Amino acid sequence: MEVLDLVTGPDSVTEIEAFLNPRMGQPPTPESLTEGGQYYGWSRGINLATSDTEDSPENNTLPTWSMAKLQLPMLNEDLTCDTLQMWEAVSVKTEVVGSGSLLDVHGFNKPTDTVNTKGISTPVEGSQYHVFAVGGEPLDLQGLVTDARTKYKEEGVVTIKTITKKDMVNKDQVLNPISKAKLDKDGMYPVEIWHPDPAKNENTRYFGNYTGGTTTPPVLQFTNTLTTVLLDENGVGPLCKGEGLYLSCVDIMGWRVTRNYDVHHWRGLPRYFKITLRKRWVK
Amino acid sequence: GMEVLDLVTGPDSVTEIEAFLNPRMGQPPTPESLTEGGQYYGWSRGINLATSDTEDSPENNTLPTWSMAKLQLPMLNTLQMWEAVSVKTEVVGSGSLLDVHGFNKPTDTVNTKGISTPVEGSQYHVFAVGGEPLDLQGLVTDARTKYKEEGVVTIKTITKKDMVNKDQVLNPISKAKLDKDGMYPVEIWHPDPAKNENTRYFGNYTGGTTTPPVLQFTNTLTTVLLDENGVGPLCKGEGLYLSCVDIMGWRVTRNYDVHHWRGLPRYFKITLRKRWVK
Amino acid sequence: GMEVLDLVTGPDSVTEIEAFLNPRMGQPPTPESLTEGGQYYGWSRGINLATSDTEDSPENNTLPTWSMAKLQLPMLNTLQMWEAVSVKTEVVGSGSLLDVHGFNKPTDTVNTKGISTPVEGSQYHVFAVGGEPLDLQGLVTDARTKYKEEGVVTIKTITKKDMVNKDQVLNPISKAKLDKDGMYPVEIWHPDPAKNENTRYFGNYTGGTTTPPVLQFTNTLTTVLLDENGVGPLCKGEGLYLSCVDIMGWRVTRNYDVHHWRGLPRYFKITLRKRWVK
Amino acid sequence: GMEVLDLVTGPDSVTEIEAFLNPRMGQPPTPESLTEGGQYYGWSRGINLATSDTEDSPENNTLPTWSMAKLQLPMLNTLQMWEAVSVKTEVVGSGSLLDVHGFNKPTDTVNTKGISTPVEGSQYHVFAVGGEPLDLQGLVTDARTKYKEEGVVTIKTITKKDMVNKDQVLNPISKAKLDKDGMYPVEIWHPDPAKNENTRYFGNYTGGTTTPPVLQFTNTLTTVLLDENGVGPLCKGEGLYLSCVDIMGWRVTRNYDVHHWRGLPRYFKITLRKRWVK
Amino acid sequence: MEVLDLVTGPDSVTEIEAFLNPRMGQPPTPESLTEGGQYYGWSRGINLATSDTEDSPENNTLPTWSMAKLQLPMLNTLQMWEAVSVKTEVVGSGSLLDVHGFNKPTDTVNTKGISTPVEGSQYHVFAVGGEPLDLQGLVTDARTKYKEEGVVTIKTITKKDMVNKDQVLNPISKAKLDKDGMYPVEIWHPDPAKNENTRYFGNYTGGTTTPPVLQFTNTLTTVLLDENGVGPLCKGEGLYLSCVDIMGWRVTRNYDVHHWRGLPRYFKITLRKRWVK
Ligand SMILES: CC(=O)N[C@@H]1[C@@H](O[C@@H]2O[C@H](CO)[C@H](O)[C@H](O[C@]3(C(=O)O)C[C@H](O)[C@@H](NC(C)=O)[C@H]([C@H](O)[C@H](O)CO)O3)[C@H]2O)[C@H](O)[C@@H](CO)O[C@H]1O
Ligand SMILES: CC(=O)N[C@@H]1[C@@H](O[C@@H]2O[C@H](CO)[C@H](O)[C@H](O[C@]3(C(=O)O)C[C@H](O)[C@@H](NC(C)=O)[C@H]([C@H](O)[C@H](O)CO)O3)[C@H]2O)[C@H](O)[C@@H](CO)O[C@H]1O
Ligand SMILES: CC(=O)N[C@@H]1[C@@H](O[C@@H]2O[C@H](CO)[C@H](O)[C@H](O[C@]3(C(=O)O)C[C@H](O)[C@@H](NC(C)=O)[C@H]([C@H](O)[C@H](O)CO)O3)[C@H]2O)[C@H](O)[C@@H](CO)O[C@H]1O
Ligand SMILES: CC(=O)N[C@H]1[C@H]([C@H](O)[C@H](O)CO)O[C@@](O[C@@H]2[C@@H](O)[C@H](O)O[C@H](CO)[C@@H]2O)(C(=O)O)C[C@@H]1O
Ligand SMILES: CC(=O)N[C@H]1[C@H]([C@H](O)[C@H](O)CO)O[C@@](O[C@@H]2[C@@H](O)[C@H](O)O[C@H](CO)[C@@H]2O)(C(=O)O)C[C@@H]1O
Repeated sequence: MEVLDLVTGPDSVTEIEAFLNPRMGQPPTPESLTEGGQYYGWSRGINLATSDTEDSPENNTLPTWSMAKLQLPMLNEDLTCDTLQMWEAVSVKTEVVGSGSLLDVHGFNKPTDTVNTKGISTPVEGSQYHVFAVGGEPLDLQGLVTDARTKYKEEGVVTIKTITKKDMVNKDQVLNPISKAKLDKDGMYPVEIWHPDPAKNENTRYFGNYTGGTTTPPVLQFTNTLTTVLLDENGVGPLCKGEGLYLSCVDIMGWRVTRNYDVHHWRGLPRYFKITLRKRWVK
Repeated sequence: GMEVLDLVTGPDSVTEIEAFLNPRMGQPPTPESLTEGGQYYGWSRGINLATSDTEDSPENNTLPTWSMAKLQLPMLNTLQMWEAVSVKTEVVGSGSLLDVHGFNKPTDTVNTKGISTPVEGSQYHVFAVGGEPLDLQGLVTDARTKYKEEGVVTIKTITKKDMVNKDQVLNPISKAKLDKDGMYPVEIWHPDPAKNENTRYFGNYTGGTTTPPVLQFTNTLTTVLLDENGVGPLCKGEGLYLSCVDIMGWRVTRNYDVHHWRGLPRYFKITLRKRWVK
Repeated sequence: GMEVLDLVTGPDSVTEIEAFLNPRMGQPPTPESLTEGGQYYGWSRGINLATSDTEDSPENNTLPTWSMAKLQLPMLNTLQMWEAVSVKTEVVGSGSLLDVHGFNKPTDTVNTKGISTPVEGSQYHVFAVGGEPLDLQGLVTDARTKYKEEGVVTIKTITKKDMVNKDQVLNPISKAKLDKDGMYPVEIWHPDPAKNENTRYFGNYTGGTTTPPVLQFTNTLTTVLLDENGVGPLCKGEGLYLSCVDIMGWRVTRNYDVHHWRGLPRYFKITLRKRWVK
Repeated sequence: GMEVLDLVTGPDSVTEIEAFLNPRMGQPPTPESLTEGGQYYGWSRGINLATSDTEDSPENNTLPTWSMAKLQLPMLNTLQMWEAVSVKTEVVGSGSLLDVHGFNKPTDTVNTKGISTPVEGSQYHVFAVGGEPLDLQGLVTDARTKYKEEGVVTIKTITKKDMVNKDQVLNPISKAKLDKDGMYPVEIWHPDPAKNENTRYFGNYTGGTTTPPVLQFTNTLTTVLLDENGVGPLCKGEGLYLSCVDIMGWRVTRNYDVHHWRGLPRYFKITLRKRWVK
Repeated sequence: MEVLDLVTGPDSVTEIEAFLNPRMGQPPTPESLTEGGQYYGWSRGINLATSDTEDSPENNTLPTWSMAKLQLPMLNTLQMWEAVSVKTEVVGSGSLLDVHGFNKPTDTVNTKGISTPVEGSQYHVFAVGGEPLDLQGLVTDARTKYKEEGVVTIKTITKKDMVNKDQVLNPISKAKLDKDGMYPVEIWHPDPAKNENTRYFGNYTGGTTTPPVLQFTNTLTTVLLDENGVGPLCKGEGLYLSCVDIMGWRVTRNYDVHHWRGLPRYFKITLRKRWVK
């Protein structure tokens, strides 16, 4: 596809906005705060392997990618025309919202004074993972796991086996080019399995960062003044195939730890996107 | 006026205004008495914990809230509006955290020796300048938290209904405006990125329980408030809104590790210019 | 006086001055004897703790204070004034903190072995250059602190009244000028961002109890002192004021974990030019 | 290709090539079986310790080695040479470290509860792109270390003599070239700054035992390979050499705290252009 | 003194490279790996004060400055060599990934885990100049009893015991870095009041278990030109290189004895001829 001039005139530039809620493990329903809804925004209690050969994590303990497909206004009455128009994503203002909520240290988590069961309710700490992507097609994913022996459920999550129809091999602990997918569904692709594929994603921009550890302080910045440029080295942004715009993210802040056997629950926060798009002539 | 035209020139077309906003960590400014509660001013009262998974009832004086002030600008009225161009802002008093001679939990607890443990832990710094109140989006750790009905503005104050599970993520129904000082808890109310077209805000968060506080201060740094089109916040009816919160962490007492939030005041010096509008 | 005109040119229109400011951590320069107290020079004396929630009286020699110097510039005299354009400044001696062979609390307390624990903890670095004394704003951890009435300048020295609860936040009445070396405690007195129009200051704070100290030093870094209008500090009566504090942390003794503050000296090389004024 | 001339223009004068290099932490790619050792691929085998000050014999499968690949470029032949202009490189799979549901040493060892401790500790990230093998300089912690003679390339492999005490600092005799994947230990062999005129390398090291691993990844970052004269690596005989190591830290088992190194693969996309040379 | 135009023509630019090995305490000889050579690149075991008034560190426990004076091509309106830029790198941080030795183990309860890697206080300084690096003395404790022979200390220069002012800035306590492996880094610091003809760059990170951090690349150039566009000028065609690169300590299994670790530093200096008057 040959990229030409920018389209000018009325309605040649648009802005669209969306929020993507986190997918930490507990689904949005049931809504009742006594039936599981109290865990929404969190995972359920992380369950551990029982031996070196028996690692069966429950689906509601595994954070998954958030995604949304936004439909843009149709540009072309006739797709057989020599020159067409496409929506081009120029820039995005993105923000992770709600870090202030982590200042709640008055709850019933493991307390900081364990002798007297006093102090404060230990705040969310530990491993953090923040990735976002904006593209004109689904985010391309590359599988890679800690342990190819992990017995993921066959129903309820998309894993390497879901794609290949075969058990994971040892190569899946490093880069196995066979283990590929596309982020085409919200709350289904575990982030411990599926990574942005650097060998593809020519029409997507992604930005990720990881900080590990168990008690690591979470850090976050937020402003409405920061614009992320989406143009490539040739001045071209993601081009929206069939007017579809794909937003993908995950924003893990760490864990809270309960007073019962140090059970951990992942915490995620929602992410806002405001994308500026312009019309581009293409051949 | 929504259409922004040329900058106004001539006598008194530019103005500077300055203000300090004191922190609102939980203890109110009065009683002033250093025996009857005033000794906690600049701090929260001792943080009280939930008694079970379903019983979390924090006291109002344990919850840091947003600071805000609405400043009146010179009378003006093709109309003119005041436009905020830039701000010099500074959090004052970090040197006071070098007081390690007090009666906090000591660093050597066996012998009651060492130094008085200085302020440490979770830190939160946000400031905003706009031409209308800061737009707020509610999001909480726990939708079951039983906040007081009087003395604080919470999600239930706005919706007239109990919080729902969606309030633990982004629920577009849970919105407010920062229109009162010392009333909106920072654990509930966040800058709304979907609004605030006429406000600039800047925030950062560092968590943990014993994290060293970090702060820089200088009178040489200017924050530009102009947007991508070169236009700053425009002051509706000549009102300028300043908002902030500056939490440095907690001190911990010698009695059951009781934690008190510490906040510090923020200085603002805002430069404004008159703008023609239609 | 107030109107700033062109730069002066010709013979001796530019000058450079250099000075070092030694730290003022609590022990004075005298007595010099290494067995009568002089061995603590560059350090505070042992930090003394409050005996109750209402009895906190730190000794003056345990409180770090601001360093300052007023330097006389060449005589002058429309009128001319000296203008400070830039400064090269450096904190010297961080390599001395690599002495881990002393008699501090050892890293293996089971066998009393390992190394002598190096200086760690809270760090505070501020410097200023101006044409008049640094303007100070008081703010304390605890308005009940019983600072000594002799040998130190505190809020009560200025107001002639006991501190009030507002002194734990921003109280505009509690102001002073840094006009004496080794007299203004850094846990009380902060650069005032509401004044200091003729001074530039730069500060940073890192808290905690065991935080690793960090420092960079080079002779290749120039700090520009010109304001947004291209005008540096103007030296009133040909006096240049240098102010600083550079706290590296504490060392800890083998006797009940007694802490001593450590400070380091700061070098200043200021470039000045003559300015025509009206 | 000593004298560098103009860039070649016209059809097929620019090319891009991509490759991934898998880590070489110690366990080879085969046997593939997940019950015969294949379950350790991407990791080292369990690190074995010295039995005394004079007996340090690490097993080859416990020692991370350099990854490398030689890529063949399009045939070319005033001659032409391929010139590497820039590279986009990324370390893939940091999200996999969010698996804390396995059978590692648990976070609560008192009750054997909590989560499976994630990978932590020392991290080492180096990559290089050149027109010939990466030049290596030997330097070790301990010249007395008894490395295996077969299966690894060590200083003794090169010199045919035991290591000397100078091998613990810079000994210019101890040099090699990175000409084989999975053979040169990263604890022995470092990029040689005195050579590598036709290679660019970029390395960083973070030590410690429980240090949190940190990684950024994006497809938007380009690394320029051009030198100060605007010339990138020139590919001798149309061969492009890629080299790397990406150690994330260790996992720790529930059996005597046995540590296993973890490595991650690195992606490279190199842009190359034809250059006239004489 | 008066700096004129750059010199043009054949051989008007030159490049010199050198490596400076660390001077952590154990000298290069004896070379034998059973007679002390096994500590080369390290200090010997740090020895502690026995009282508040008795602190006597052994010379081989004290890291000292590395330095080299390099001879430049003969020259002689006169000409001088001018140092324009330097590429510098600390080599061997990968060696700190050896956690298979006999250090204090990470699991001390069972004596298992890994051999604890080098951690703690780190100090990285380098300098390039046309004369010896000017040094300013400043110590933790003016009562420290350094050896009179084998190290250059404040007493070596002044001929008198240290005074309390030596714990802060005492202008009397000055020296020049004119010898390799002799000037303790805990005593001697770059003097910001001198060094008009040298550029130096230093950083310090303290603590006892702090993770060491290091970056290395052959793509980074440090400019040596001052604010007027003039680099260090080499007096008598001598170029001075100075450095120290301390990575932390290793800790043994015997009473937590600490040994400092240093790494070597590479320098590649670009110089040009300058007309001077
Ligand atoms: C209810 C029960 O026992 N269910 C069994 C399953 O165990 C549950 O598995 C999930 C993961 O799928 C979690 O680990 C559960 O732990 C929690 C949870 O619900 O998330 C952790 C919470 O911190 C805890 N809440 C409180 C307030 O203590 C919560 C409660 O204890 C229970 O929800 C109350 O009933 O538990 C864990 O319970 C198990 O996966 C399944 C398969 O064998 O068998 C179920 O019976
Ligand atoms: C005085 C009292 O017991 N009041 C009861 C309430 O308890 C108080 O609740 C507040 C929060 O609203 C704080 O947790 C109080 O703790 C402190 C405080 O006043 O902030 C913590 C201080 O560190 C402590 N100071 C010292 C020097 O010890 C202080 C004192 O102990 C008391 O203030 C002295 O009276 O307490 C806490 O006391 C409780 O919320 C209420 C139940 O509805 O009942 C009140 O009677
Ligand atoms: C000498 C004495 O006991 N004086 C009493 C005062 O106590 C002193 O107060 C100062 C603060 O003003 C310090 O805390 C002193 O602690 C030190 C010191 O001199 O700094 C701490 C040193 O680490 C310690 N040095 C050694 C090597 O042990 C030092 C020595 O113990 C003494 O200096 C030797 O005499 O002490 C502290 O001693 C006190 O303020 C006053 C009121 O009660 O009464 C004084 O008599
Ligand atoms: C699941 C488990 O315990 N895995 C161990 C593994 C097994 O104990 C063993 O392979 C079963 O036969 O042992 C590991 O440690 C190795 C030693 O057993 C071997 O002697 O030497 C190896 C180094 O060459 C290594 O130290 C292993 O196989 O890697 C450690 C592992 O956690
Ligand atoms: C392998 C080992 O234990 N190495 C020790 C070493 C030996 O104990 C000793 O050299 C063999 O006799 O001792 C070291 O400690 C030294 C002291 O023994 C010596 O008295 O003084 C030295 C300082 O000048 C040093 O402290 C050593 O030789 O460095 C420590 C080493 O780990």
